[PDB]
Amino acid sequence: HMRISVPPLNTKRLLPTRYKTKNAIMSILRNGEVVLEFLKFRPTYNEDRINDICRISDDGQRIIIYQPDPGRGLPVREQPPDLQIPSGDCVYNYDNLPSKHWKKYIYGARFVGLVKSKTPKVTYFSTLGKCQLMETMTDFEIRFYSGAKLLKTPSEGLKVYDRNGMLLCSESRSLIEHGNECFTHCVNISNALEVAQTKDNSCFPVTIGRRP
Amino acid sequence: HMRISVPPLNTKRLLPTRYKTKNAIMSILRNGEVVLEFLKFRPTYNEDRINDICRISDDGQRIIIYQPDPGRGLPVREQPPDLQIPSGDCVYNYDNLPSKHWKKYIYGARFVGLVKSKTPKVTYFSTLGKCQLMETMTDFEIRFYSGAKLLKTPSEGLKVYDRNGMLLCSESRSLIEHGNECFTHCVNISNALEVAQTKDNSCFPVTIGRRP
Repeated sequence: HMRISVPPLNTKRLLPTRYKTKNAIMSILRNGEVVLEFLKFRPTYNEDRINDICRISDDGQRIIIYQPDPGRGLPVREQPPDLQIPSGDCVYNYDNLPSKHWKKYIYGARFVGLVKSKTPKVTYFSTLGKCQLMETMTDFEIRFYSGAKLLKTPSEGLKVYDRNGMLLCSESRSLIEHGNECFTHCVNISNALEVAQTKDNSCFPVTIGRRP
Repeated sequence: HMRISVPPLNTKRLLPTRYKTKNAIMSILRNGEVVLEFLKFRPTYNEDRINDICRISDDGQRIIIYQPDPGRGLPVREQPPDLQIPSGDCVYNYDNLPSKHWKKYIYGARFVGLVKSKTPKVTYFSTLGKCQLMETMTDFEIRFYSGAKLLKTPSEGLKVYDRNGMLLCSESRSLIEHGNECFTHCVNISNALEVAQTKDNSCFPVTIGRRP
């Protein structure tokens, strides 16, 4: 009757990264794996200590959740620890992950979504600039030849800047019109290319045409 | 009952060029126009002289065929003459071009086809190299990371070269297999992208993915 807030995450055309924050270290590895190292400063060591580790496969299906050196934690090295044969207590999959853990998997999904938002899926060179539709399919930016730039998120909204940055008309609603016209073309093509996609071959990321 | 050998030519994503030969000067202009300047050396001027001009629109539909300065001809300048208001004797379109002219239009079509063959439509970065499917849709070349290269035309056939160039097996039929696998992917995508294509927006040329 009750399911988890977010659908299973995925690394598709996502590059290896490592984002550091004040509560966890989130990492995407070459195998496409997601590794979250949650943090708690314990005075016993007088520094930040990994408190829990959450690991998710490259398709959000397989999950490992544990809390190493229970009560002492770990030294933050540059990269997360390597995968050791998991207990099986701490092994779950998406369709069974107990509610008490959902929040962490959610952290991972939010992270992957963020990297999804900063990752180009489609690049269109229009007659006015460089369209770039991200892997989130809801983020979009245009880099006009003139120097104007347009941004679009499903959250912060719209922020068209001219050569100096203005919001406000005449110049704007020309730009905006192009923006959406460009946006339709990029989503339309992502959807068009989903057809030619196989398991062994990839269609994205993709760059289309050039400037004059 | 009888039609012309070739279907109407077209400049799609074709760049401005000028190919020189021993009988004509073929040119593709920015407007997408095709201009053939046929040649005859007349001793009267003791040099090559344009004998006839053939001009074809960017969709092989509209044709202009004439023979300037009848009996004397023209000095070969760097570019063809500009379009003057045509007589209308020398104005035709595809569906009426009289047989006596077909051969020239054919020259133009062959030229445009040649440039079509040297023009990239799709670029795939596979796991083994750089696939490149030309605008002819029958020409294809792979540039493997190793240094092997594969070629394919509908005419001269097949010529797979290794790091030194060999034909002949073991290494070959690995390569060839990839070649066709790559080839299927590129044609499949051109056809997939034909759907997202509009009049105001373009889908080609296109480059897909990167190397590791």
